[PDB]
Amino acid sequence: NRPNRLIVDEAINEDNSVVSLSQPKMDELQLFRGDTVLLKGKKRREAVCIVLSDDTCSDEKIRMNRVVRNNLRVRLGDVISIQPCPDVKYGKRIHVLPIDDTVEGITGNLFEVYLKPYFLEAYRPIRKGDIFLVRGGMRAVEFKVVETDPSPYCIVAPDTVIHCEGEPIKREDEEESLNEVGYDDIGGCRKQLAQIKEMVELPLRHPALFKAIGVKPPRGILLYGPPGTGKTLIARAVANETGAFFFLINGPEIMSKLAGESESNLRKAFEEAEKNAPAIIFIDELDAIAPKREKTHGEVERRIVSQLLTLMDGLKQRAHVIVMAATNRPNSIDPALRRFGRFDREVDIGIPDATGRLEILQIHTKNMKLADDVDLEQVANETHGHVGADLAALCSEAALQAIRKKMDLIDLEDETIDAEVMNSLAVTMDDFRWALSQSNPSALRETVVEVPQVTWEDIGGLEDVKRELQELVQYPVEHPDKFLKFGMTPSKGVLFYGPPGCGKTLLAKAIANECQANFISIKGPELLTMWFGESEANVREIFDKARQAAPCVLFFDELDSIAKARGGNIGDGGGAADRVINQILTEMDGMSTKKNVFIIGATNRPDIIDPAILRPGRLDQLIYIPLPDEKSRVAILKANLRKSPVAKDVDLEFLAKMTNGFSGADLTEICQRACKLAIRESIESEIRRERERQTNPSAMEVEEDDPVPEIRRDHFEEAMRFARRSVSDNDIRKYEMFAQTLQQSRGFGSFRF
Amino acid sequence: NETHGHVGADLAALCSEAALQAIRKKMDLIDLEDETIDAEVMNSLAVTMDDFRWALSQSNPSALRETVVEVPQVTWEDIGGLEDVKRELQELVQYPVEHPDKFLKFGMTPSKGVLFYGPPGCGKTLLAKAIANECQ
Repeated sequence: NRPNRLIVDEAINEDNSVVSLSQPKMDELQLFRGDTVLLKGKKRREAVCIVLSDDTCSDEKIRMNRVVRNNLRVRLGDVISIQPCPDVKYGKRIHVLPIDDTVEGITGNLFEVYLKPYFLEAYRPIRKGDIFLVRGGMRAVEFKVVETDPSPYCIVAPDTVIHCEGEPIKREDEEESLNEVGYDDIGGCRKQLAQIKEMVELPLRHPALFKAIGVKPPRGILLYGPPGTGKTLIARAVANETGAFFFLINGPEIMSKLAGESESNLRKAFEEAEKNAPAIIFIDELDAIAPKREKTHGEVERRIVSQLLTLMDGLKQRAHVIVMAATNRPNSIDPALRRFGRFDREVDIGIPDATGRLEILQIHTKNMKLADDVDLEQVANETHGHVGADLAALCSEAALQAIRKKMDLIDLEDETIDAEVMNSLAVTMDDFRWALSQSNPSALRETVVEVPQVTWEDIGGLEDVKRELQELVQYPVEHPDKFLKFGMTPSKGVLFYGPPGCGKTLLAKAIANECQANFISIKGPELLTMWFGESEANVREIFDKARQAAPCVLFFDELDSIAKARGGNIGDGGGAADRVINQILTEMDGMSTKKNVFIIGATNRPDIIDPAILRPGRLDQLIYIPLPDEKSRVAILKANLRKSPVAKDVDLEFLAKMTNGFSGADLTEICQRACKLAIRESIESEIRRERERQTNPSAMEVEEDDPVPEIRRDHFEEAMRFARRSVSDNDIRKYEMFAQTLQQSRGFGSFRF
Repeated sequence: NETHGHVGADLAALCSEAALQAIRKKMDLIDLEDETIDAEVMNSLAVTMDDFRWALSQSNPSALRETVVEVPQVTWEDIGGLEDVKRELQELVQYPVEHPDKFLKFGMTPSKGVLFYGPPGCGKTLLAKAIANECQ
């Protein structure tokens, strides 16, 4: 975004040999094909190379050394104010760094031969930190000094042979240095983190501007409180991106086996960092002395807090450094730092977003090539339930799945490193899908576990209800903007009814199984702490975990059997249940995002319903009490048979006719009874055949040893005769109560104007 | 196959207990043997399915060991009548041993349990104890 920023594309060579400086580049700047150019490179990449001006072949935009820029992590398009670097002059005997990786492949004293070829007419870019084509001893002898403050290259007489370092530099250190934590990994918080970084940088890059503002510059910046995503990543990326001696703090450093040694040491470290330079204060474990010793009885902790405040306050507190408020929990933190001056500044908070997660997912994927035909960004957007910071774990899972696939498809095969196994982990969404099936959000995983179930499509009935639930899930997922465009908001919650849990719990389980996003179920048992004053705390913690779990589906047990706040009595369970209902309504009301809101509860007793929950905002969709209709009974029977070996001798039409509105659980029980009868018959036949002779062909066909491989119509009739009904006059009364609740909340008439 | 209740370190402790029971029997079946400790006799002791079964009956799962404490239970032979009920209980027990086959054939899960709505106060604890003794 600067005039000194031409459009630097990759040069015709990955080195600086075929650079194409534009005619405008060669004109506005003294950009010769063979002139030393002090260009700009990222992560402190001092470029003093001689980039060619191949505007004759094509007077296109700037062409930059691809390999050199990649090794120097340079920005192809940055404002490379490429000026002459004749001022930087090298010494006659400088500490030239002979790399062991450079000699790892070079034959003999090829270092001396290359130096002779490099001392005069080096025929390569004159810089440091980039990828320069250096050939010697039939190998890449990049035995160059990492950098020299004056003239990183030979800017002295060609015969000024710098005294090469005796030790050979191993490739492991070079790899570790190259894999630095750049500001690229600092994405996502491109608003808050960007603002904080700009505040820090302007103070460092234009402190005169801050002084000339007339107002004093900010004395510091307290960092955002990250919710466990790992703020060390941001801190390390900033410290690498920053030229300040960021004194790293540590919780262990706060421990002193002596008297006041930790506080004195911390003060000494702060003083040393300040006197050192306009350094930084990498305040790690920022949530250690959190409460400002308000309720804390620890005098040593109190003394530490006092020393910390004295460092953060008092005379000359505003040094040329600032600390990072990497808060694990801001509620633990106390106001003794929350003031701009009580700490570096007023701190922000950090949290993950799924839309930006694809960008974070993009970075994680770009870290290591692992797929070609995989729409990884598309799937990652399709998987918005990802925990965000767990995107690294998800990538590791995809890598592990691909590694298992390849390493099982072959032997160890270390020598025959397959190109598919060498270049990437996969080339398609096979590994990604394996991970996604395997992967799940770690926070909820530690919070809760689950049992498997069949899909919502794998179960039948309530097609309108299932379609409505799916549409409700998809609407925010698919076109939340359309609802914003409609100028309306999504619905909060639903209520489920029917028979007395005749698969209603099963229906909820199947819906959760088919659920695209996260779905947390609840049971009434995890409610009350024996120690009083904590059960309501447990409810609050559960609600907070749910809120942090957004977008997730909030499922629970039958609320009529869980919390009958206006269903049990006006007076609740010793105030504990009252506070639980108050939090739930406060979960149902107040002011919150509620990205994915759901409500699962069976009409065990419609009178056990709490009216506060019954209202909208607490429950939108009503618990429609269905029963197995004759057609519905036939559908349920067909669905149950679908997973079973049924026989044509059994007539589902006669089964439905005999059903006369029997429970689906009753049908399942009848199926189980018939299966048990058939299994007993088969076992008895096998035993009889075995006992027929000491040498007899016992049960030559087990499915034929069963009355049929499929079920026996005789067994079905026997089970039916051994079965009872499910419709009750008490069930009639419960249905009547539900119908009274409905018709009471039902207005007679079409209401069409 | 019988030891379907205990597992892991419980199974290892059960094996140690079976060895201890067999050794105690053999040493009791012999004298102190402090003068001629026949290593052939010790090897022949080995382990008896009798000794192993005696320990296994003596043994129990560690979780139940802190949970329940059984009392004597008469066998289903001592149980009188309820022939259909006994058959149903036996079928339920056998369901554990071959239910893989049943699920493979039909694909139907078994029932959990039955409410023994017996005669009022006729004594169902007798039935429960008989089942527990017959329980595997």
